[PDB]
Amino acid sequence: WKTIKGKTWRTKQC
Repeated sequence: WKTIKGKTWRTKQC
């Protein structure tokens, strides 16, 4: 997934 400002969220299926 994407990483910004040391935070997660999960958008797709890595």
